[PDB]
Amino acid sequence: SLRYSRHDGTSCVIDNHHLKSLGAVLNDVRRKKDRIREAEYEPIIDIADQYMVTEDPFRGPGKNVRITLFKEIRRVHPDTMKLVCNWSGKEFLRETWTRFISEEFPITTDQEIMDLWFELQLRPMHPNRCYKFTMQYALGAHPDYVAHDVIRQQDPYYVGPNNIERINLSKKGFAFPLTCLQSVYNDNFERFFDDVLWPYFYRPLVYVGTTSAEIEEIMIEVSLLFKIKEFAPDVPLFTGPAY
Amino acid sequence: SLRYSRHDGTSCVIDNHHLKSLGAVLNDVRRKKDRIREAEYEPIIDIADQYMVTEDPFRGPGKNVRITLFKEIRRVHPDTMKLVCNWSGKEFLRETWTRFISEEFPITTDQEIMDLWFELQLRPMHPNRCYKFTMQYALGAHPDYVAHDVIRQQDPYYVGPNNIERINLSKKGFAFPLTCLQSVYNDNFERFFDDVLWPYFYRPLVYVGTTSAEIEEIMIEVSLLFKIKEFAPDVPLFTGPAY
Amino acid sequence: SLRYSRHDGTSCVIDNHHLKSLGAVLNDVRRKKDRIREAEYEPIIDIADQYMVTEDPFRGPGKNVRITLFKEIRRVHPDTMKLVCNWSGKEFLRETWTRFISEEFPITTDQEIMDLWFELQLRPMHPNRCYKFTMQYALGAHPDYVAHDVIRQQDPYYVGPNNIERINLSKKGFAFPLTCLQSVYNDNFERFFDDVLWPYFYRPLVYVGTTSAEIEEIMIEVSLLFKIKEFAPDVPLFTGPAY
Amino acid sequence: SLRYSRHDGTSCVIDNHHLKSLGAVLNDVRRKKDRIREAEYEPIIDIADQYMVTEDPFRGPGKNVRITLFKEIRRVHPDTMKLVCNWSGKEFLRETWTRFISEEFPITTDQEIMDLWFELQLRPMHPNRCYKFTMQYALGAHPDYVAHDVIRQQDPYYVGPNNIERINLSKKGFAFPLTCLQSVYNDNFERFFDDVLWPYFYRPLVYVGTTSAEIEEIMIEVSLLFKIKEFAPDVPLFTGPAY
Amino acid sequence: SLRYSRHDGTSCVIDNHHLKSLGAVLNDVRRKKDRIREAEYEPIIDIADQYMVTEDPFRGPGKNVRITLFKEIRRVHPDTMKLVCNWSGKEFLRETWTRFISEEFPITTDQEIMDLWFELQLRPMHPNRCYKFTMQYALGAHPDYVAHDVIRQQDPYYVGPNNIERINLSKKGFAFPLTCLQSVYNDNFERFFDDVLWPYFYRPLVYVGTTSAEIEEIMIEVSLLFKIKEFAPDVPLFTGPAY
Amino acid sequence: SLRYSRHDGTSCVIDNHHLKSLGAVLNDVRRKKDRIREAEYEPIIDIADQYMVTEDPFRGPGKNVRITLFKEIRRVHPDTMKLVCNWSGKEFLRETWTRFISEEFPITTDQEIMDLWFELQLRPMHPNRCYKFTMQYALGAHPDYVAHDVIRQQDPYYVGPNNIERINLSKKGFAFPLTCLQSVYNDNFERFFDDVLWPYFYRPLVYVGTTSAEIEEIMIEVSLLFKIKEFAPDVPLFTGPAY
Amino acid sequence: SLRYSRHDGTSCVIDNHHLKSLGAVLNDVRRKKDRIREAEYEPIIDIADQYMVTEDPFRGPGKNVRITLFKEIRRVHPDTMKLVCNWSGKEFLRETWTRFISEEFPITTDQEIMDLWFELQLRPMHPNRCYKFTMQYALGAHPDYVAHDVIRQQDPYYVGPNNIERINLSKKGFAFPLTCLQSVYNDNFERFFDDVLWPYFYRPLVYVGTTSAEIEEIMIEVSLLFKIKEFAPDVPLFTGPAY
Amino acid sequence: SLRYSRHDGTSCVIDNHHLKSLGAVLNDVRRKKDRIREAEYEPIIDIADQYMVTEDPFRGPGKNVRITLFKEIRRVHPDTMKLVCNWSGKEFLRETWTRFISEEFPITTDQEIMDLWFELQLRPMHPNRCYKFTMQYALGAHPDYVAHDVIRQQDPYYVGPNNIERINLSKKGFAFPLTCLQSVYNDNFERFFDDVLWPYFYRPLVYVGTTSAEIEEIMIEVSLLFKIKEFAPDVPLFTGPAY
Repeated sequence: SLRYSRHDGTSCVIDNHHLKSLGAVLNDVRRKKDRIREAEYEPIIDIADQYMVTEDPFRGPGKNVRITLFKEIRRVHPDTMKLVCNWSGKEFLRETWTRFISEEFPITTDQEIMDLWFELQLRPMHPNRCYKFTMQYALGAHPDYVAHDVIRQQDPYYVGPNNIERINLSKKGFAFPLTCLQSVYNDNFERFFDDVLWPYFYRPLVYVGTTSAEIEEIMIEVSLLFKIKEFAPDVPLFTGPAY
Repeated sequence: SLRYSRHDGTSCVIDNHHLKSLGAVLNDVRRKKDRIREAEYEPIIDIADQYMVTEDPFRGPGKNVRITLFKEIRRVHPDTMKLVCNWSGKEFLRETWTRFISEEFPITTDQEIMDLWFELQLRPMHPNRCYKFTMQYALGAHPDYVAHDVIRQQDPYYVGPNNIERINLSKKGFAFPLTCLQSVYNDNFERFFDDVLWPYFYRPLVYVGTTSAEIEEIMIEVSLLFKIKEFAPDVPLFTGPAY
Repeated sequence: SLRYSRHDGTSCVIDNHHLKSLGAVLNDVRRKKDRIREAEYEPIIDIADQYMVTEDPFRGPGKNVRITLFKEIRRVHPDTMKLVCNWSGKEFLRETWTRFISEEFPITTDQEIMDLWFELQLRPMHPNRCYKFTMQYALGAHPDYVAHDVIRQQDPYYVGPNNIERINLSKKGFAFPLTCLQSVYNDNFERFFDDVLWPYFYRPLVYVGTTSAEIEEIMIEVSLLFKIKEFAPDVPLFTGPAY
Repeated sequence: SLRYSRHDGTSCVIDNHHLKSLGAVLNDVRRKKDRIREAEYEPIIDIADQYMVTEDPFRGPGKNVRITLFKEIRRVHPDTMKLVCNWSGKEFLRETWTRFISEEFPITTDQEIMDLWFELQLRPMHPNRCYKFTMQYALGAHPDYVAHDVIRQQDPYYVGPNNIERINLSKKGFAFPLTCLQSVYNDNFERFFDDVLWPYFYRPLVYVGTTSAEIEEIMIEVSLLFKIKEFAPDVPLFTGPAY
Repeated sequence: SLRYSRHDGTSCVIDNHHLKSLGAVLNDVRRKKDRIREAEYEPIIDIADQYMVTEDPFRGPGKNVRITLFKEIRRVHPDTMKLVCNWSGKEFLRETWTRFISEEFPITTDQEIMDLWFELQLRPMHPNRCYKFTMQYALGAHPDYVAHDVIRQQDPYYVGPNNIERINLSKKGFAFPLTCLQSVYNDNFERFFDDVLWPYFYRPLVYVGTTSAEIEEIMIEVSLLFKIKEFAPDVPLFTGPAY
Repeated sequence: SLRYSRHDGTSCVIDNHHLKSLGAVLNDVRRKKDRIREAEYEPIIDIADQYMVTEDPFRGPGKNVRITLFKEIRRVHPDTMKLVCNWSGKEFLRETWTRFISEEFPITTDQEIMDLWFELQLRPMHPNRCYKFTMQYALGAHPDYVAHDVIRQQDPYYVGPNNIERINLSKKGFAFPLTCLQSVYNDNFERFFDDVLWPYFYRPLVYVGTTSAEIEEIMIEVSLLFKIKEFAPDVPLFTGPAY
Repeated sequence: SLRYSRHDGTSCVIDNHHLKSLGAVLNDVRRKKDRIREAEYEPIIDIADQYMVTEDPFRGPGKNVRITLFKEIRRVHPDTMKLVCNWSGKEFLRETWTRFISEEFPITTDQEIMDLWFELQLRPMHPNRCYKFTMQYALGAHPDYVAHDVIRQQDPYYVGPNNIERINLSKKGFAFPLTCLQSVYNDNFERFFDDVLWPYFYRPLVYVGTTSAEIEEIMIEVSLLFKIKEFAPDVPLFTGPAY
Repeated sequence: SLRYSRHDGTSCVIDNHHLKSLGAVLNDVRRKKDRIREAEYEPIIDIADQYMVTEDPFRGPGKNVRITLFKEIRRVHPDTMKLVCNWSGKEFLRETWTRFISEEFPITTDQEIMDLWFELQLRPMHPNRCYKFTMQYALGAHPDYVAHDVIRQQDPYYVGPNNIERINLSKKGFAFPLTCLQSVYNDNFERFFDDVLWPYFYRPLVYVGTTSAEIEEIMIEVSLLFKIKEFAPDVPLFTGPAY
């Protein structure tokens, strides 16, 4: 924005006397003002600094890897929600492992998956409508429990302003293809699945509805968002043999 | 600040008639004003009260015990970060246990460690520089994984305004010398280490860099910060024998 | 007005960390602000506190007893005032004593008359007029001095905004039916009148006019307003015999 | 406060040309502004100057002489008031005369007592309470009238913000040890008492209560405050013989 | 000021449709605004209306009659005050009676003296000085008490902003030439003086000083200001014989 | 709103001195302020008063008589408009005359129809939609010209904020059942129709559309709104015979 | 402007109590406010007081003597400037000396010419035009150098807002008829010219143009403005012989 | 002033999530605001930067050496000015050379006198006066011209706000003891005086007066203020012999 930075004005010397730009001097007076004011607000900011806010995970540290999974259209009656996905725990693990590993290999750097998120992105399929989205979910159940395809709305999560909701899938329940800080090793889905303690228990069961008083047609995009921190050494890549 | 509290002014009685300080009365009128305004803002505050902020852990409940561990100087190239510590899990446990227990004994009260934090405090070693600090970390890896001494910066954590970063070391991974609410018992490092399930896996591997476009020389102080709540009974300490 | 008092918001604890309502915290910051401001105004209020205002006698201490005396209509020419009352001192004393004592007995508590006021309450007898009221008075004269029924206006008292004027009748000149703090005794008008030193000298002679440039028809209500302080003991009233 | 008074800036002369400090000139422009504003507010101040306020007697003319009399603790039930003092008129006169004359002699200058005040100063005897004080009084009664020790609250005086109430004791009723502008003469209590017309009638009977809904314990300090104007000649005091 | 009163704008009719001046309509909208604001301030004004101010006696009811008495120059040392007048009570009564009656006769209307004021008006006798005036007074003393010509300043009255001070001389102490509401009768000074109970006791003894740190030369004008209410009947004055 | 009108505060008289409520006096000062401001804005309002606005016909002079005619549902494609009515001039005249005369008789007072309006009132038939209405019209055509049932939108009238549009039907083209100021006479439709010069030419042909990008279902209410001024004499209605 | 100076309001004394005008007291509170503000701005003014501005020579010290020389009309094409004067150095000296000495004699006081200015005053010769003036000049050249009558505009001086430009003619180059502080002596042009070292070199060559995009007709007034300081003794002028 | 610099607040990491102080974040939002504002004011500052102000010579570059010369009291009539100094040119040169050289030797560094100022510092000799100072001067005259001791005021210089005036004495007229950048050489007054071309012509003749309408007594301090720039090499001073 600023096109002079804060280097407005100049100085010169005439018969030993120093002259300085008038606008520069008026800025110095205004800046002294502004800072008498910052000194008066400092004790107020100290009361506010008793508390803290959380940095947005997707604008904050680590990189974002969006592994889109599928798209789906649902028509949802007012005051109800429709089920988005009904996979078994095994089918959820197969999609998690296969889609991430196929998209990311070759994984050429040491890295760690910080977090795994279930991302629900929603959009209207008609123009000139006014309503917002709602969501409800569960993450585990008996493997012979089959979720109802449609439920009534009861104290749901209200989807945020950009019509995206992201649900953290904790490493406590959900298995990650890269556990800690590591290099990749030779791996395959059967190895991965065998080493999961409860493969059939954990699976996201997610419902979507609206705040509309009429039926609305919704386009849904479902993704898994991986937050990743890489440890790339500050070294060259050479064609072999090196040196 | 206020040197009359809110007890400005006085009253007196002359021929049955009550007189009151003019400034006191003007304050009563201004205070009625101010409160007609607080009643107009109440519904607005109710929308804000749908949400909550988190109290700063180090200004909030529990006491702070800073067990400083070591100091170190690093010279860091632009867009890179240098490794601060490379201990094995055993060496990290030995420093954790030995430095806390040696500093704190005698532990004369029942107490609980609420949280253990890794504290990185940073300062410039040259004057007249302008830049900020960055950080990256991992908490676990294969015990024969040795971390790169220098990495490239990729979506790092930006260190906060006072140049301190504090990383929570969860009781899920890291072993505490005082587990729950307890008295101390006879203990030693070999007892402690034996009872840790994965002593060689968990260890903080922490990197520091800057936002500078030149190399900068940084002084680092590394500490473990223990948050502790004590349960001291409301009773006298007597010289023996009591009574 | 305020429906949460100042108890907006709440707190809760999650993994040792304390959360507090956002609106509550923003109020704490605004309240710190407001008080940095009250500390800056304190020296100003101290200059104002060199002076004092008088509490309104009729909204202030003591109770009000309005002994209405009579009503009267007067039609008043512009720039003139008409006489409201022309009693002798004896007739004024007879109305004062008889109307107060008849209205108030039984006087069952120890009490003192703080002040006696002559109250002139005025109202227009036509709608869609715009003007204000004026007043003039005297409190004593030769007993064979008969007041002019109509006078010209000359530097009058301007009646206050609610069209009531109240003139203090000092105990220095006017005789009260209850002198000091006392119980009632057996009494009668002839006893009272005999003990007044100058019964025929003191009598309110009160004139009313307007600021109108046309003749106006005015309804007048004249009352005596007694300000009284009671000393009722904190004790039961029992049916006899007690206990 | 101001550390340059209003003498900020300076002037100098260069080749016949006069230079003046920029901040001084900007102040001259701001002061011209401010005064165009005072000229616009003058007609408004003229409407306010139709009325007057009273100077605080204790911050205003004459000196204050606080003759403290006694201290007392009272425990007061809600909606009631307890009697502070129950002296006869003689005992009140003995304390007035004896305490003032003993405290003030030698009275070495011509002087006049402007006013005599009864001062009630009140303080809580418990912390963490919130309430205000109330007062009621009478100044005269039959000498065989003994005041109730406790009364119910009925339209009391509300004590001012600094928890002091001061009641004027008029020279009309209460006898002063120094009547007019005078030198002292030889005097004694029996001379003083004999020359009082109604020694047994006038005595302050003062009650204190609170606005609390619980019983409160109150510490009371009672004083007589004399306002005095002295006429000290502008002359030396010499050791005798003079000159 | 306003040259259209509040009758700005007009209306006209075109094809049944009513047109109105745009500025008039914008005033109606602004006036609706202003009054939503007066309704919001009404409860605040109700807190202020617990108290009252006193109308300036000299701008308020009754007419002013300034009987100037004398002029005098005094040179006053810093921190001192010089005596303005030293009359006996008789000489003060002779000037009061003679100067008022000579100035006012013929007194052709029924009237009452509301108040008698001692007026001290002060002015500097040098230009380019900056200081304010002070005052002290007594109203009675032993007739063989002669006031000190110069006293030290001790908690004086500070003279008001227009350099005039006016001291009320109560009818309690000072004798008025017209007592109550009356016509004049034949009278003379010897009649008046004989009927005064204490002619030699009451006399104003008034001192003037400054807030200057140097000697200042002051011109003093002393007056008696009579506040008078007249009762002139609304009748013609005819040349005799009438009708 | 205001519960004291502008009669806040009061006045009283104490020892000749006039006291007035403090809030009343502060209002007088604020009102002087406000009016110094109205005098400063007067020249600005005079520039605005060069122009005029038109009073809303339906909130302004004359009474409203809404003769509702019919209801209709239309489903309208985006960027198009559908025809609301397609009557011949005769059928429009028959509905105008018959519906007004049947609704209004007995017409017991002298009166005049000021204006006749075609009123189109529109409402959505689905919730949670966002769009506005548009309109287009013609008032005359060849009698064998049949209007297109659907047209494309081209610079339409945008319907006002409350979704009502009212089109004036001038007496120049459209025949009114009551011409001038008159009493009713015996009349019938055939008399009325015969006296219309061009009965088949003038007829409202009105189209409705939206600003939506999807098809919308609209409920339409069509009315004729008569603006009428009555001349009712200020006289009694008596049962016959009168007197 | 202010018609009470700052002496608004007054004071008076009633029963020892001091009353003061309400508007005066509100001014004292506002003035305390204003000065808490001047104390807060003082450090800001101190930053501004690092710099200085120059007093306008013609509104500042010394008196102005405008020796008008000639008038001239020029018609100037856009982006060009026309020569105002083309005198030799001798002719410029003859006009300088002759016009000043003829206008000013008798020079009856000791005085010094502080500065000599060349004044160019410009005005349009047509109404309803909008443009500003420009100027360019030289002060010396070879005596056989004849200036171009018309030049193109190239980075000119923009004439100030009142259409006057004043060019200082330094005593370094231009000869003054009064050198230092002196009395006049007998003198003549030939004496003056002989004592000038370089009479033919220094001469003002001044051009005028506009910022118009059309030809403009300009009236020019050229003057020499002398700034003079006089040393008139504080003594009488007597008719001879004195005393 | 600011006690946290701009390092308010901190950061910490909990389960990969970054927390930051709330007050720090609110400052970041306010600082973004403030700078959107600085970008909006930049084009305005560019218009102001067409012009320049002069740095105060005495707060600016070079050091100040105040060689006080003498003190003097003058009593000055209104509208007049009195002569402060009347030295010949030789006596002025003797004081200039002798007082500077005696005060400054040993002059141990290479240096240059930038400017020589005549400093007039003025103070009142009475308190409680209000007026400002004026000045007039000349710098040269015939050596047998003796200045009038008192002159009338005519367009004087108004002394600046701190009652100091400083007149630049140009190197063009006045001889400096150190001409250019130099070391000192052996020198004496007779050498200095001989090398001055016009020793008897140049001498400051300075007058002081006031804006008072009365005579005022003024204390005057006269100084010569030398502005000096030194060229001290960055080298040690050793005791001899060095090394």
